[PDB]
Amino acid sequence: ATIGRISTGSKSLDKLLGGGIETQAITEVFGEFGSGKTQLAHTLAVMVQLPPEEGGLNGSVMWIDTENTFRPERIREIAQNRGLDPDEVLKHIAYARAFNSNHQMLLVQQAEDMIKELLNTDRPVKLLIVDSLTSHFRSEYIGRGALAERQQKLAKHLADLHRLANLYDIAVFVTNQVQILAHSATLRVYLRKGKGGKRIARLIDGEAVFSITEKGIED
Ligand SMILES: c1ccc2[nH]ncc2c1
Repeated sequence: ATIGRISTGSKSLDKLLGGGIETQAITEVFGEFGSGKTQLAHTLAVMVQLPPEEGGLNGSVMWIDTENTFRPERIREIAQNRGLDPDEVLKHIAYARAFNSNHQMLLVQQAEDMIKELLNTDRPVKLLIVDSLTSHFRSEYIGRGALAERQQKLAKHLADLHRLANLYDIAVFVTNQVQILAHSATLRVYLRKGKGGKRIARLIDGEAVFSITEKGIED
């Protein structure tokens, strides 16, 4: 299958990304607390539901939340302010809270069932969010010996996510709170606060600038 692209809501960020976030890929955003990672996730969960000529994929969403940071009313606000029905947009987000890293890993395997179910509907899953990818791993795997163990478990989790992205033509979008370790996302985006309330994004391994607004994010 040909890759699809999802607009982030920001023309600046879309250009940095080569045209939006890609299906058949894991895009990791990383940065300090407050850098806007979860706001971008909320915005993408709306944008993907737009038709293709508007920057979406007519897609549904699966969201794995490890920090209780998903806000249904933020989805509804972004949707309404972009001209979409807030309740229809929210309904197309399947939502699960991951209680620990082992549950998080099972939830990714479990997501395949709904992905298959929806694959030939008019709104197949096109975006899978894990927010936060790393928080449970960081809390659970700590101290001498934990680097190798945590990295190996994360590698398996990321392999599972890569398979879903690649097999079912889904964009996987993950967040990581930061600030030497290896990473296996296909693309890593460093996010930080800038002047005037702006957020600045840089590809890791130019910079885009955007604001967090009632439309989610925009230039
Ligand atoms: C991941 C995210 C949301 C979900 N809803 N049901 C299963 C599942 C897995």
